[PDB]
Amino acid sequence: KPWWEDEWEVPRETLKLVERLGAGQFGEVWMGYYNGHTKVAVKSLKQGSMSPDAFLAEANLMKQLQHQRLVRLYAVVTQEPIYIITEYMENGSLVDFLKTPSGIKLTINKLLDMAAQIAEGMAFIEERNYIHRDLRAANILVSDTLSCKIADFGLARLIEDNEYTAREGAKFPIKWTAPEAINYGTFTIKSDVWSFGILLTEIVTHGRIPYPGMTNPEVIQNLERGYRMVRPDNCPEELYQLMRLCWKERPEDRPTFDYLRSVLEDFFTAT
Ligand SMILES: COc1cc(Nc2nc(N[C@@H]3CCCC[C@@H]3N)cnc2C(N)=O)cc(OC)c1
Repeated sequence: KPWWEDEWEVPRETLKLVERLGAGQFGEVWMGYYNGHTKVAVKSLKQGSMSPDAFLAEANLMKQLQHQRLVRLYAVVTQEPIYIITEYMENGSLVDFLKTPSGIKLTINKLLDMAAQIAEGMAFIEERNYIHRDLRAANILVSDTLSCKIADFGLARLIEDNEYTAREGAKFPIKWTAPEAINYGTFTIKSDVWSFGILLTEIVTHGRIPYPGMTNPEVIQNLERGYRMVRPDNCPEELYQLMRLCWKERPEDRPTFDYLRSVLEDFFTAT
């Protein structure tokens, strides 16, 4: 729909940007208010840094992926500087939250609760025939009620035929990305499952970097030998064995997100 018919378009005047939360090569992210009263996150595109069509692609995707467990598109402003406005998440990124005094005090019960919320959002993505491709604790956001939502849909894609193949100069975070995606550029929902196992290590270590004391070449080398990440300190063995299922060698042998959600809810209620 053109901007004058798009239900998501709002006049820029409806927005007041209050506090800058981040800034990077491609723009800034602010906390602001819509129509005086409603707190929102506003992402602005730095003109020239990247295509406006490329920037807005993220918003268009979020229009197709609406669920309680996913950060919700609020609005767009499609005149320069282009804004994407989203649901504000008061405790920020999970990777950051788990290091704060509140995050530090969480019991394993609550960490298992949050893991299940994340699996629940990923089960919706899976059911809709999407993949995320950037699943990691930096891209989970936390609410003021300590519930978690999936965020950052820039790499997210509709799957037509089970798999998306990236450019052959395309580069991904080695520690979080499935071998088949690093090696062949081939991504499926089973690649997100691998990433989810790595995300579980970040939850249990309160946001530590995966594969402690290893470089990327060393991670690749160990994986090809058949090793997986060493048991993190204070990780319940049940949770470690669930991670190992996510890291099965064949993508098709890895579990579904619906299964993962089910198991983690059982771990939670039993703790
Ligand atoms: C200081 O970082 C905070 C961020 C947010 N919130 C958000 N940050 C988003 N990106 C940031 C970019 C730079 C890196 C941090 C974030 N990922 C994206 N979206 C939201 C959102 N929908 O709320 C809330 C906060 O309150 C405690 C602190």
